[PDB]
Amino acid sequence: ADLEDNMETLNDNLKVIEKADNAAQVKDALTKMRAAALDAQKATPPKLEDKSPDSPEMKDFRHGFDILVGQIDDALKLANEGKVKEAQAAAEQLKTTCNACHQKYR
Amino acid sequence: ADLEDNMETLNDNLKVIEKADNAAQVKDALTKMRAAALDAQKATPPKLEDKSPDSPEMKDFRHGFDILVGQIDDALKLANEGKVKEAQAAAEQLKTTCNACHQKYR
Ligand code: HEC
Ligand code: HEC
Ligand SMILES: [Zn+2]
Ligand SMILES: [Zn+2]
Ligand SMILES: [Zn+2]
Ligand SMILES: [Zn+2]
Ligand SMILES: [Zn+2]
Ligand SMILES: [Zn+2]
Ligand SMILES: [Zn+2]
Repeated sequence: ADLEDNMETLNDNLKVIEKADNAAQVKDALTKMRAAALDAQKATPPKLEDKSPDSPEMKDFRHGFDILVGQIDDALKLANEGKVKEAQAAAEQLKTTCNACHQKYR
Repeated sequence: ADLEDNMETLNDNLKVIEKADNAAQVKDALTKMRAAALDAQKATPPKLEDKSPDSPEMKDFRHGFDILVGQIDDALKLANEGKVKEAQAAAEQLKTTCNACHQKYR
């Protein structure tokens, strides 16, 4: 689940509690709210994306995608020309980049 | 989409390109890979989670959930005693915390 999912879980269960019939129901809803709150707590909300400094490691991580996008663009130009086979070969070269990042950060 | 979703989109579309029928298909796959790469780029990968400082803003953001969990726990104790009505009233007080965070970070 992502932050958005967790908020949906919070909102849904709050409404359940408002319409709740008995203690068991309220307990069940509150328990799920607690877990969702703690999962949401670990996320970076969209409004604070790009507002924090990146570590050297985080900078290198993000740089891997700049490499990948450059290679995707190379393949994309071939696809737009209609060179199916050469676009498929260019895609295969992406795997080098995929693997390099994984080895460091997965 | 979170990082894990984006990687699934990358992996799926890479395989599509390998088995692709035509130029339009390869183009569609590559376009989605480019967007997924750029969406993934904004994430913090799990291996670098506990390795980065939180900004003052990020610290305050996370603190909001500690407040919420404390209030959920207050309501939960009432639910476990069987005080349905008082547990429902305690849940309503959560909304103050919900709203405060939203006003700052949503
Ligand atoms: C500490 C911060 C914080 C608290 C506490 C919090 N929220 Fe949110 N909530 C957010 C942020 C940030 C967003 C925007 C997320 C986004 O843009 O993807 C959000 C979005 C939402 C949304 C929009 C729809 C969705 O699925 O994302 C709803 C509904 C929501 N919150 C409900 C609640 C409810 C109900 C509570 C309390 C029981 C609550 N929130 C408590 C930070 C918080
Ligand atoms: C610059 C970094 C980086 C690049 C580039 C990258 N990956 Fe990943 N990939 C990751 C990380 C980090 C994870 C771990 C995700 C997690 O735990 O949330 C991951 C996870 C995955 C997974 C595991 C399943 C999933 O959905 O998370 C697959 C499959 C995957 N990547 C495929 C690819 C493919 C295919 C490419 C190239 C087209 C690629 N990756 C490029 C960093 C990268
Ligand atoms: Zn999660
Ligand atoms: Zn996920
Ligand atoms: Zn989801
Ligand atoms: Zn969702
Ligand atoms: Zn996304
Ligand atoms: Zn998803
Ligand atoms: Zn998935």
